[PDB]
Amino acid sequence: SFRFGQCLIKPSVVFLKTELSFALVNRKPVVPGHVLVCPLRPVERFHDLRPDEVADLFQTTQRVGTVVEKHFHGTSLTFSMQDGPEAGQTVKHVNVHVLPRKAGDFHRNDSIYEELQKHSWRSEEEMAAEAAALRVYFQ
Amino acid sequence: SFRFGQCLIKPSVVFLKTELSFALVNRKPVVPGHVLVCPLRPVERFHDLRPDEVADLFQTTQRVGTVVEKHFHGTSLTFSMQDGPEAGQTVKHVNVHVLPRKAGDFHSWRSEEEMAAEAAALRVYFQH
Ligand code: NA
Repeated sequence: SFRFGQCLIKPSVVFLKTELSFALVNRKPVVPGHVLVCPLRPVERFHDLRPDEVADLFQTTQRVGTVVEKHFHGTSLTFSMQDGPEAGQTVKHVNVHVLPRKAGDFHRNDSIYEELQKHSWRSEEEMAAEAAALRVYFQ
Repeated sequence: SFRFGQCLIKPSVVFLKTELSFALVNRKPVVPGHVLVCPLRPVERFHDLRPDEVADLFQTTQRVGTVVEKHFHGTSLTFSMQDGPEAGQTVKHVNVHVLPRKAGDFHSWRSEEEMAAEAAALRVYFQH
């Protein structure tokens, strides 16, 4: 029922839906709690978004980061958007990466962008369990 | 004089100011056109920003990203925010990293005038 690029996202992996955005759990997370926030409209490039979509996309991203930071016991967050083919985008749909960070997770803080640019899978039940847990934070 | 963490930024290196945000050039760019977008209010963590500040900050980031992609002849952009110490934050102030990207780009400070030159160039793009 949800669109992510050329693929249909199962609802079970989505834990937030706004008027214009939505957040989903990752099939291959770089760290625990690595989630994605996207516009509901499938546009490839960040510059394709209207102003209200930009506001919604990142107000949502703000709320999602604070939730995943607490749930996965992080003390900081990495936000990253790979806006276009030459920045690592695989799925042709604007998406914001939200990663909880803990002291010592990467000995080098700058090696989490190597891992993001290289975007074996988690199970449907494992992903739906994680999303269902995160849903509790938004009521 | 603009405030970025504990640093006072000279206006000469700032190329955009909105009602709630401002953009400045980098003293230590990772690639050509690596710029920074910040709230005018010095808050350390992203969650401390009000909603109107979040919107303004990233509507600006969209504008700034479109400009640096053109000027530095990029074909994509990397947006990145190191929100907190365990995410790499050096300056205790929310800032979005905006980087023009080129095919094959990946696979010790700048001078004031070199930075003031770059800021002067980017300002022209917001003159319409
Ligand atoms: Na910072």
